[PDB]
Amino acid sequence: GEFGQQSVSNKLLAWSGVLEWQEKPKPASVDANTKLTRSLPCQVYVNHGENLKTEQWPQKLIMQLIPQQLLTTLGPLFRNSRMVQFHFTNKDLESLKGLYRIMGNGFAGCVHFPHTAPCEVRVLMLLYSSKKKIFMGLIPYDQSGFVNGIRQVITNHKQVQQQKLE
Repeated sequence: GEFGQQSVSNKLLAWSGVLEWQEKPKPASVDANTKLTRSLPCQVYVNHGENLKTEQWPQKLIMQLIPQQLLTTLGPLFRNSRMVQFHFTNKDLESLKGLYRIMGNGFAGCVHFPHTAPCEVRVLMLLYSSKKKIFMGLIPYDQSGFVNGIRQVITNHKQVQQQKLE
């Protein structure tokens, strides 16, 4: 009965991109209305045996840091998702540590594939591994459902709908 081994052992580089995001308004400029845009180049690994259709994947993605439990609240729709491992390189040290700071604070990140080529994958979710101290992203198998679902959630938050918040 030999079947059921997760082929995450041998990791294949299938794509590399950079996440560009809004940094926290830390004293450096006007701060208030200034979008400090920092970015970390990531190399993304997949599992062996399969392949990822990364010819639909750009090398710059807009990543939005959002509360981890907000994702937990969305949950079931992305129960089955493929784990893509995001290995970052040293570029913005402030932002690297602050990304580490922010995820550790209780964050995940919305990886948005620009509305120009949202071919299959339109939004992807970044999370932090507490054990591997690296970042991992998940490609939900309900891609459009994730996007609309997360958008309604973000709208629910910004419109001020008092629905689940400690």
